[PDB]
Amino acid sequence: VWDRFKDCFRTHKKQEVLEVLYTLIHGTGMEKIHAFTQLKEYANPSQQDRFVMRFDMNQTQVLFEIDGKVIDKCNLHRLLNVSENCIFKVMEEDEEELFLKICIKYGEKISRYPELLEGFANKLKDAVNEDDDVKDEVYKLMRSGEDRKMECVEWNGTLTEEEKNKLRCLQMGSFNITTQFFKIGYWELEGEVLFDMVHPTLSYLLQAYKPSLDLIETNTMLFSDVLNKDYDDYQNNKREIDAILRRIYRSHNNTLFISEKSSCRNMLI
Repeated sequence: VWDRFKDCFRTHKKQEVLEVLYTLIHGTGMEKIHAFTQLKEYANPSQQDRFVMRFDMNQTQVLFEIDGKVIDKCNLHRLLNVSENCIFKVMEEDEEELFLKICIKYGEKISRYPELLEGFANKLKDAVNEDDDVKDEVYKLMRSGEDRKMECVEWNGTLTEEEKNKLRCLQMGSFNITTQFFKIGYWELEGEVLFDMVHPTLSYLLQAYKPSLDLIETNTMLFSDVLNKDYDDYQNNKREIDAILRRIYRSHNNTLFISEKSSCRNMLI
């Protein structure tokens, strides 16, 4: 045998070095996210490519990896401060990326301005929410060919009450035209306009994320039974809703950024 046993039983040097060099850089769910990207930035390519952050195939877990090897992991449930049995609608890879990008920003802000632990955990969300680089990425994805800084467009009343009810799922069962389109993305391929709703998970992350490890979960998780509901219903009747929407897009110079007498809450973020 000889050096099979030499070769095999050998401990894995490269592993525990990289694997807990990491713990050094420690001396938190979002904190890691940030750290890890921060770390990844100090490298320069041929090297940067060997750092990856990616959901497990099951979207239950965010994994960190140097070279091939998982270095550290994170449960989404816990990352969003929500319970074990909570269901998450799947994300397309672009949605996954934004998601990840937003967590970094939460990271920065946590580790950069610890003094937002002052009254309002909201003023952390509001920080993230207010940040133009997020705003950009959200628009880039969800309304790819819209200038978020455009002047609003003013309403042109086309709506019946059967209609208004079909659009209630867009805003938690309410109707209100200054605000009815704020979770709605749209793209223009080949002179068609296609619509879809901001992925609940992201909506949650932009709107109701609360850092607390005290116990707000089941409560902060009923909110994922407002967002997944809105989302699902929309989906469940997508063809009809989009017809209406399509009508409205075209009549207001190709937006849903609809203002009504100085009120305009129809932005994405």
